[PDB]
Amino acid sequence: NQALLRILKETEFKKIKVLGSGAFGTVYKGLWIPEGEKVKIPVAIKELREATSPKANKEILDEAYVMASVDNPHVCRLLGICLTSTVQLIMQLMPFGCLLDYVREHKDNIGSQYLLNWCVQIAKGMNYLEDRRLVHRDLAARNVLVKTPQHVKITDFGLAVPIKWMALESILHRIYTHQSDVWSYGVTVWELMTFGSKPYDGIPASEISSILEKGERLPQPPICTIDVYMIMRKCWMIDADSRPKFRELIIEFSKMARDPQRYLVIQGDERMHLPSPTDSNFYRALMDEEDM
Ligand SMILES: CN1CCC(c2ccc(-c3ccc4ncn([C@@H](C(=O)Nc5nccs5)c5ccccc5)c(=O)c4c3F)cc2)CC1
Ligand SMILES: Nc1ncnc2c1ncn2[C@@H]1O[C@H](COP(=O)(O)OP(=O)(O)NP(=O)(O)O)[C@@H](O)[C@H]1O
Ligand SMILES: [Mg+2]
Repeated sequence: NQALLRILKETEFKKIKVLGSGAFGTVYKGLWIPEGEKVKIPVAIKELREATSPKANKEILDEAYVMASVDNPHVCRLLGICLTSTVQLIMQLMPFGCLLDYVREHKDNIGSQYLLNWCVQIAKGMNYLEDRRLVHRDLAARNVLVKTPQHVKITDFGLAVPIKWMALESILHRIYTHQSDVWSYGVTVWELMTFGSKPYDGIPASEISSILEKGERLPQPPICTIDVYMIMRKCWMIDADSRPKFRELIIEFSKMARDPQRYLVIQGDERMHLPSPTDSNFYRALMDEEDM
């Protein structure tokens, strides 16, 4: 259990390049230098923005042991931690980056088979987190990492502000449940189907709470048939108990992924690279050897 989180010494890893930043910290590409070795192993390091006292460090550690204990092909795992004045967290480095950047940079080359499978895989990861009594609380395309173009994994979940991803009851009452996570999942699917559009673009965050109670929702993505948009809309129902369950969303997107051209309308979809077996084996042997 506690063997799943490696406590690292400052002297055995090095930050080498900034990857990006978010609400809680800054992510670096870094290098692990095993003691007694000459090799340098790439890692991703998140340094927390606010220095902490050893008293808050107990809380951070308590949670780190949980994030190091997840084991599902579609959920990322915490690997290590270094408790400096500002805490540094270590996980596997995903050279392809997050799914949001991936769909933005490939807006004109992503076919429906990929999009629907990503939706399946994200739902699978969220379903595993629910089975483990874990609520994500910040699900968005930016917190889905691309291991290979064929394999995405959820990151940066937790235990107990992105207003535009949050369920209405989260905005108003600080209520976060698995059903509010289903709301955020709906927005994430919308980001993918719009190839990374900003949700409610230009609407001030102060006024999102109002327009949701008045019944507006994110618009139907241009490539979406009504069958797909109906799923997104059910995720944004005000009564949290009416939203689909992750178990149901897996089944639904798996059905659609068996005939992706019936449910997503993409120009050039017939010419788009579909995940070939030869390409799948190659990718897995170089970057992705886990069971899946
Ligand atoms: C009340 N006060 C104010 C601030 C409080 C606070 C409490 C807890 C934590 C905390 C603890 C453990 C964590 N464990 C992992 N992670 C993810 C992660 O490291 N991401 C990465 N990206 C790249 C490299 S590492 C991650 C990675 C993989 C799967 C899930 C989650 C965390 O963010 C994480 C975490 F923020 C931070 C701050 C403490 C005191
Ligand atoms: N393990 C990783 N490998 C590669 N890139 C990563 C990894 N983890 C995070 N990133 C990237 O690091 C950048 C910042 O991530 P992070 O600091 O978690 O913020 P965010 O998730 O983008 N925003 P926020 O939700 O507010 O925290 C993004 O470009 C991520 O895609
Ligand atoms: Mg993140």
